[PDB]
Amino acid sequence: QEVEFDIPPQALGSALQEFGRQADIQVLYRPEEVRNKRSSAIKGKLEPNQAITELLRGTGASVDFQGNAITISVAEAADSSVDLGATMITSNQLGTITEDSGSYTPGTIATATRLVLTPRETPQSITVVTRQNMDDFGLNNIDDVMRHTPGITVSAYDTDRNNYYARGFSINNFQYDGIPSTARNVGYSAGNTLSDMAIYDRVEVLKGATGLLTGAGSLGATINLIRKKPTHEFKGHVELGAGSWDNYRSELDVSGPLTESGNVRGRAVAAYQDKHSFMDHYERKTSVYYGILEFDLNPDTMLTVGADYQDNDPKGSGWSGSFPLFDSQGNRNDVSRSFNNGAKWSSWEQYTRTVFANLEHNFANGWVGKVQLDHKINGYHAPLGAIMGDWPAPDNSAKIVAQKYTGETKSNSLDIYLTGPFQFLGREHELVVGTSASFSHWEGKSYWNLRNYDNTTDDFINWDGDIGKPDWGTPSQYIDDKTRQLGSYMTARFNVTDDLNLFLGGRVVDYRVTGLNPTIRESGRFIPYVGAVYDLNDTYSVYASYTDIFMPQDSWYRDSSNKLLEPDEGQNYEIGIKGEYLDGRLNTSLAYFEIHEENRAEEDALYNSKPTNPAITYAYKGIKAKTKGYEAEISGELAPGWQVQAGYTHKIIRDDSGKKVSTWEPQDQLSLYTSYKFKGALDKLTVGGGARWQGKSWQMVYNNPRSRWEKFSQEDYWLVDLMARYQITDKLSASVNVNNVFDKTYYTNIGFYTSASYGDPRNLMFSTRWDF
Ligand SMILES: CCCCCCCCOCCOCCOCCOCCOCCO
Ligand SMILES: CCCCCCCCOCCOCCOCCOCCOCCO
Repeated sequence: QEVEFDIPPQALGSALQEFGRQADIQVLYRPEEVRNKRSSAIKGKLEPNQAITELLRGTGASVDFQGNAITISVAEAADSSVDLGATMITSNQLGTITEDSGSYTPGTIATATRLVLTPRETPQSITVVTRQNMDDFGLNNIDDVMRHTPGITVSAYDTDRNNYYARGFSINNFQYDGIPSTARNVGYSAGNTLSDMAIYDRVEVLKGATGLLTGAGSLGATINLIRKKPTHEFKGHVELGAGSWDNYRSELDVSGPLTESGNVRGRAVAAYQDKHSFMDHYERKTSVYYGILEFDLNPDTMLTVGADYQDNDPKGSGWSGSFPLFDSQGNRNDVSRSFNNGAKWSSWEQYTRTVFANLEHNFANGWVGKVQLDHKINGYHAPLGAIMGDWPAPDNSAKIVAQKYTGETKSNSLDIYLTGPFQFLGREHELVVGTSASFSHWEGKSYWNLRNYDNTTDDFINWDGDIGKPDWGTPSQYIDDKTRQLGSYMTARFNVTDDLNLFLGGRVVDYRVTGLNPTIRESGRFIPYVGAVYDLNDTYSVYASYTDIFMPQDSWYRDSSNKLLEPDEGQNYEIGIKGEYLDGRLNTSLAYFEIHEENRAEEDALYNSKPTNPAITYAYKGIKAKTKGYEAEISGELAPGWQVQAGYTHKIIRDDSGKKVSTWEPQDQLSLYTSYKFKGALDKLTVGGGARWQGKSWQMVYNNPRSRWEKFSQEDYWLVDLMARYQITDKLSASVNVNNVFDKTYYTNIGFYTSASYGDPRNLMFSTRWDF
């Protein structure tokens, strides 16, 4: 609806940028088409379709309305063939906002090269979970989004950390509004597995090898979380939710201009959740606050500052899985799904807070530049106590391990980039040149020297977490890790012919880790980027890419001779076809991909079987591995009210000897979610469901009381979801979510420290949302 506008007659470029701004809309236009053109003047309360048409009066330009984006074009009488991937300047650097798009498919995205492109133009597997997806299925946190993400397998470490795989690999790359965090290990990484969705517009996942913007990082995927932004019109909501096992969620989200002119603007959100669980004596309080302010210094420079906060506060935390696989004499334990090996008082609370500033400037060039400053904190307070070992013993006793770790990581980021169009051989291309620096400092205390503790409980079968807390004694250890990343990067997208676009670039990287371990240094590392996209129809394009990444190894991954291994490196090879239907409203993709890892840390059994250097008691050995596989996906509008997101992925990852690895990631998986909105007398009703299936998965785990290895399998299984919403009122709606409808009982962890974990049993959630 109607928006306050005031854009005077200027260069068509500026006008278009000032429009997207004033209108909360992404505006895409071709540099060589708006050169030397004038916007006509607009002033007052206007409907955005009426406002853009006025603005373009005189320009000979056409508008394509596409949801939260408009593309502008300048039809010629000549027009002699069609450039679908023509170089196009964008007004929102991060992409198309997904909020209010009614869609499960995204618009534009800069996840791959910091160039704003569409899924179809991106020569890499890119899946997005959109704001409407999160809304409809109740995905209230990053674990929820991941479970619903095509390609992704979420498995458990314990009640407060999950693991995400793509393509053979745990994901350990996270970004916020396009800024990587340090996630070397779980000290730096507190809370990453727990981000509440209340403050995000979408989560965008780039799959393969993502060196080019992540820098040093894991193989497999990057998870990029995009924050909600302030708006030009006043709008907010309150949401209230109630579910299986005294799960109560509430949520406030307010957005608007804070001055008559609306040249300062703001958005605020808060959300609180207190929940018990199907797991006995586990409970979790979670708190999030987010505030962001936008100042327009003038028509082409905007200062933004903002801050976020999240506290994740549990009781009944476990260290590793929900119960021990084998008992004292080495039979397998049968236990209720409610069983929780955590102690009542045990807690792995994880907290995160960010303060950030950015500055963005439109050069007349058609170029835009942007500096991003960040102060981030990932903190933790972890007195963990939990039943551990081959228990029960024949008399039903068992033994608790208890250890305390507290600590904090402070991170500072500088990121600066320049992006813009340019002409080479009578045709238009774009460039990004950026440089980055991060310093992060992990500090901590460990307590493992317990003073006068009795770690035995006399009743395994009826365990309850009702065991005393120990005297933790004095600290055992103080941590001091310093990581310093420096990056410089460049990607050109050449529009070679009307059907061929060529990506050429890379990143140079300097990585230093300092402190209590010996110094880890990589200098002048080059991370190539080669990509092409070739158009075949108005509908389909093929693409190929070659992408890369490395991660200097952790300090403990040393060899025979006590030298650290060379960095864990991989290259992703990918060939593919993507399809685009209904003016971008529906996307499809089919891809073939191959990952070549070199220097993967491997144990080194012959040495470890009787070490010879007391300096490395547990040596590694750097080896090779290959992931081969393919993936299919679709997302968007099937028919007017009808939305899907579905994927199919196949993988086998082997190491050079031939043996299967990440065998707990299934070799085959499939996701489909969908909702439908009736038209007619039922137009206030939205219906929906979904299903996730995966094949066989296994672990090899060591039965230590019987001195043999065992194979633990999880037979293929489906999970089904259902969902419905009714818009009772222009302002008020009611929803219900049923998850795991057939109550399928399954495992999300087998073998992590010789333990296992169930997945959620059937669970409901009721909600009301109220929009002011
Ligand atoms: C260096 C640290 C800086 C921290 C910055 C934190 C920013 C927190 O501020 C929150 C601002 O939110 C603005 C919320 O928008 C509300 C707009 O509605 C106002 C009422 O409506 C007026 C008439 O329409
Ligand atoms: C072991 C768990 C088995 C439970 C299975 C139950 C499945 C039944 O689900 C159907 C629920 O329908 C109940 C209808 O309730 C209406 C929801 O309205 C929302 C409240 O409105 C808020 C008003 O402001």
